[PDB]
Amino acid sequence: LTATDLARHRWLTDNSWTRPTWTVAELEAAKAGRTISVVLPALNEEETVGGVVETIRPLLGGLVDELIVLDSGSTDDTEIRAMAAGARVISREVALPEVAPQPGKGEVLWRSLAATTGDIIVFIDSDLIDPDPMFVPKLVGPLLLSEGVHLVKGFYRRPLGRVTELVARPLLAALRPELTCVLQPLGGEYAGTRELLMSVPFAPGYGVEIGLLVDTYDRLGLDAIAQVNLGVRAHRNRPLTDLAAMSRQVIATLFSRCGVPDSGVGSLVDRPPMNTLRGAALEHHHHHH
Amino acid sequence: TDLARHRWLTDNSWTRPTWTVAELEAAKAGRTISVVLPALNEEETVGGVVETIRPLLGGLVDELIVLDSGSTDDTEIRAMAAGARVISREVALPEVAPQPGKGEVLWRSLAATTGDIIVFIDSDLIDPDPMFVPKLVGPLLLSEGVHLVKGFYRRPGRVTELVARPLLAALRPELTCVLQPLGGEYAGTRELLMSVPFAPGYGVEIGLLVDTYDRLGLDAIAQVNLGVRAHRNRPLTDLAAMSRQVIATLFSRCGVPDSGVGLTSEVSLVDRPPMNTLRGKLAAALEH
Ligand SMILES: O=c1ccn([C@@H]2O[C@H](COP(=O)(O)OP(=O)(O)O)[C@@H](O)[C@H]2O)c(=O)[nH]1
Ligand SMILES: O=c1ccn([C@@H]2O[C@H](COP(=O)(O)OP(=O)(O)O)[C@@H](O)[C@H]2O)c(=O)[nH]1
Ligand SMILES: [Cl-]
Ligand SMILES: [Cl-]
Ligand SMILES: [Mg+2]
Ligand SMILES: [Mg+2]
Ligand SMILES: [Mg+2]
Ligand SMILES: [Mg+2]
Ligand SMILES: [Mg+2]
Ligand SMILES: [Mg+2]
Repeated sequence: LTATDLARHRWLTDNSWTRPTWTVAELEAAKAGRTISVVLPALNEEETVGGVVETIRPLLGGLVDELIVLDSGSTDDTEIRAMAAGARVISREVALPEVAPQPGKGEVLWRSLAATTGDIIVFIDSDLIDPDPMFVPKLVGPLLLSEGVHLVKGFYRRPLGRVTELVARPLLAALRPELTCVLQPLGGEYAGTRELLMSVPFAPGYGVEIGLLVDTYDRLGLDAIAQVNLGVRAHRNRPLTDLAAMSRQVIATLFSRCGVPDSGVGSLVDRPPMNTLRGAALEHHHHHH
Repeated sequence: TDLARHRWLTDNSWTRPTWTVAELEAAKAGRTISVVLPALNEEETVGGVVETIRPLLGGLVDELIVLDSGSTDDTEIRAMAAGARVISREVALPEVAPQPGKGEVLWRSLAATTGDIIVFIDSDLIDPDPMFVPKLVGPLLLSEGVHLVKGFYRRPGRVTELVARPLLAALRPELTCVLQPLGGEYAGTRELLMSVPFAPGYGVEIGLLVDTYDRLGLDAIAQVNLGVRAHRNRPLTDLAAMSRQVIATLFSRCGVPDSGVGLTSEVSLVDRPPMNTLRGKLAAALEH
């Protein structure tokens, strides 16, 4: 047993839930004045965005205080379908007028920090085929009930992806081995506190998830990170060209957080902490005494 | 930088090698060629691979060796029947205790061979073609300044496209021109191979590629198409362990601190030293 194994074992005991079965009523009662914003990033998801919004809508006015689709420049019917399904639709330009947009998912999530007011922000992908209504309660459970948790990663069980298992987890094993305890570090369903999310830079495009995970870990360690089982979902097939581009950006973002230079050979920049434009900051763990 | 890749492809990459065996034999000019097949429990395929190379023995090829990596099946007996000399890891380098992995096997073969050119061919190949060795040694014999030839297959793998090529893009960007940097069929000069450390296990190919690039340059590397072959579907658990070691070896060659922590997998950051440090007199005898 290695030091990584030992930490993983205890981290799973304290910070991982295979059955995150908190009730909505219990979570509402735990808010204690805190508010919850749910953000769906969306670029051309007309076939699925309404279905995702529809699974979250029953929580509006209770557990969830706002439900926003942050549109990324869609040209299909994404925006109007999200409206009819009951979401608030905000463009990248309206979310943060003073900064010109650049492409990619990371830009959308970063801008959503300026468009939301919740003390807890939940991100859910708008391309999900089978969203489940309990996603949001499961993701916010540890933030509302567990001392010291600032980031919650939702993972799926598989029926009994390649970038995660060949790129992200092996690179974390090399560079930040304690983080190999996180089952799906690239997953798009996760939640965080405003205090954390406003204080960290946002990586562009496909790098935003891994960047947030390492930035959280480097400031607060394993104690601040939790994970919850959202249910059983089969892997979807993505073209190898897409996976290679995702891998290249995961590498670039991991390298930038871990002190490894990157050629830039494949143009998008990291965005600074939103508290430089709209933001009490997050207290890091002390490295001195 | 696309121009750099473009220039290299036109001079150092062959999609359709024209060379005949007779042409290559005439060009040897006193150089000798050793062919080494690493083998660990390959009883079903090692004979078929050896049989495709044996007709060259005594002509283009001066020795044909299967370096047995501790097999417990009929690998050794079937390799001898097909015409190869079988050499164990212990015999190849007796005073150094063996450690597991393919890199160990290829490194040790340097002490058991005499060729000015050494050709490595995997013993698990299902459809070996008799022109593999001729195509691999073509650029070494007929071009100037080439020291490492990488055999690639035209496709009709996930670790190459998701791990090796993107990491090279990040850390050795010129090397993304190499189509299949992890491929197990390749040839090198004695001068190169005797003088570089060998990475362990699954890292040996990428280690040799990067060390060759740094020490001798892009123009010392070539690649040749060995034919159309389909990707063999390996279990993702095997691919993950392979990826982890490719990462450790590239990090070792870049000075990135690698934890040495495996996947919950065997990973090593410890190279073997250049063989000319342990076999200095053999190495000097083979110079010039
Ligand atoms: O520039 C972008 C790219 C993606 N997305 C959204 O982010 C989620 C994850 O995107 P994905 O990684 O699937 O993008 P892909 O690889 O399909 O382009 C989906 O809900 C997309 O609609 C977005 O809002 N803006
Ligand atoms: O410790 C080892 C591992 C592999 N091999 C040989 O090296 C080649 C490439 O091995 P491969 O990567 O297929 O190994 P695997 O993934 O099957 O363990 C094959 O001819 C194996 O027999 C070897 O001699 N020793
Ligand atoms: Cl993935
Ligand atoms: Cl591969
Ligand atoms: Mg999409
Ligand atoms: Mg528009
Ligand atoms: Mg998706
Ligand atoms: Mg703490
Ligand atoms: Mg084998
Ligand atoms: Mg093989």
